[PDB]
Amino acid sequence: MEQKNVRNFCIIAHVDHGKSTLADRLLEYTGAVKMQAVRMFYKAKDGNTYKLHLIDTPGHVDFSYEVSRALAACEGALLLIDASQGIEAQTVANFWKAVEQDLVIIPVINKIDLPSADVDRVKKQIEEVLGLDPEEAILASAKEGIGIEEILEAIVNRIPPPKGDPQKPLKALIFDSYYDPYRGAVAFVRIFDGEVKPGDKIMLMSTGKEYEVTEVGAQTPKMTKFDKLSAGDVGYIAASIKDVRDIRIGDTITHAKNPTKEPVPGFQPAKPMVYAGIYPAEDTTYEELRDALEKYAINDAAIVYEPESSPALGMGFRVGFLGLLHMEIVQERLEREYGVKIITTAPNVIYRVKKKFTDEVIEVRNPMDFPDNAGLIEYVEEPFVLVTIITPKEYVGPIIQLCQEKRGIQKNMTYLDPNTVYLEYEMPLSEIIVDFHDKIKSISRGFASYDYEFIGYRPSDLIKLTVLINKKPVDALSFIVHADRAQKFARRVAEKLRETIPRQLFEVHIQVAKGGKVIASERIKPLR
Ligand SMILES: Nc1nc2c(ncn2[C@@H]2O[C@H](COP(=O)(O)OP(=O)(O)OP(=O)(O)O)[C@@H](O)[C@H]2O)c(=O)[nH]1
Repeated sequence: MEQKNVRNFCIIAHVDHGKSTLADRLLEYTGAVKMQAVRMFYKAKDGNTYKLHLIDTPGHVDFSYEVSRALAACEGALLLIDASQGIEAQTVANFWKAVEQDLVIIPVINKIDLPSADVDRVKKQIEEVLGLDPEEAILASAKEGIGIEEILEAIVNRIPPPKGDPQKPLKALIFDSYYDPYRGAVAFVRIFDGEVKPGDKIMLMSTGKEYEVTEVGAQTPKMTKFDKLSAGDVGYIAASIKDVRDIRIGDTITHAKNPTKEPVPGFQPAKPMVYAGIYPAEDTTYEELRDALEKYAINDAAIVYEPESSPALGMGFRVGFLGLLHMEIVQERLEREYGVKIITTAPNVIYRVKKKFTDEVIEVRNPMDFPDNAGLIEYVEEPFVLVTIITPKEYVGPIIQLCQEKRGIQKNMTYLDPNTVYLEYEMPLSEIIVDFHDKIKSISRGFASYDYEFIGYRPSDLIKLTVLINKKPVDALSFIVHADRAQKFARRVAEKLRETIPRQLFEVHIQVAKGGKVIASERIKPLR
């Protein structure tokens, strides 16, 4: 009558395979603040109309958890594959994350209008690699509109409808959020059990905090207030919440008065993985910078930052990101929407250091916090990740060689077809966050894709290198490198500066040191 006519799905596509486009198709084909919890109605060939909820999902590995949550809020997913490219890194990673949630995956080959397009290719891959029936695949072109209905049909027919009870205690999964200046901290939620209407007293199961709902509704696609949200629904909720960290993604929203036995599984707070110091550039100032960050941080529950200063650089901030894209985003967004101009140090992972006389192991986020006294270090550990790569046979050698150089241990190798190779390497994260994205693209003509997952901390032989410009060290220029790779980084970084420094009067001497010892030098002569 209502919840048996509901379809909760999301679009799972690798980078640039058509995810955003196809979404427009669906609304257009159905109609007559970021995009999320989009609700639309559809008249199927079978007769009645259905309530469809399109949940938006992050693409980059940086938001893997958040993607896992978005998936948790659905019954099915459309796995979008570009017929010209085929299965790529994310396509496979996302597939499995979707499988881990028992979602009905509906394959969708897009861009079949392309000359370069090759379906029997993708269908072959789908079967051999994904283990899916090539026959379930939906051929389609979003650029046009070929197969759109064919798609809405698949969703309705193949994807089961929600299955919770609206009479049981409220149980709603938070899969997204954002700060609304007028509504406050808002949470995009999927409702499994019960219902929620304005005025109700909800509670956040991880924190124990209670709030009074002020409004509920969904993107239709405009923020549309409703009288309520029932089991099986997807929408938003407002309850005068101070900020987005109070409604953490993956958290559960029940009733304060009568709560549900347990909370939806898999809650994990935000865990910054990569850090970097951000200093005020040009004429931008510490205050303006400190100000923009406080303004940004409202629309970001993942980011953390603390004041750090340098003798050379001055006053700035040590900021933690989920990964490289998140950081990139935060930068683009700051220089843009805030005008502030910032300089950013090289990124670094959090290290776990055990030093003598200190029972507790210290976590290093800022390299300058790393013990200058090597002998006082009992050991050091750094995060490792499992990197998966997809590439044409031709590029395998250079790639493998690239990986080996950066300390990657090949764990597996296979063929997604006679010309495409699949690879699994175990390498330090510290090595992936440094010129690995460009170098693999450079050597693969942009044809090789890759994804990776954190697989824990492993003890390693790392050291601290210091940078001195004319015999004068720069606290914020020091970095932690593997002892064996030290010389090379020493040299690289040396040249980077030989160029990065603007020729002034005297002679700018640059030295990279390994605990006293100098292992790299670069001196760019005087002024003219
Ligand atoms: N020729 C052709 N191009 C398409 C088709 N679908 C999408 N594109 C184009 O592919 C490019 C990227 O499409 P998007 O919809 O942005 O793909 P996306 O997954 O949203 O990209 P990201 O937002 O980075 O994840 C754009 O030029 C789209 O118009 C298609 O069916 N045929």
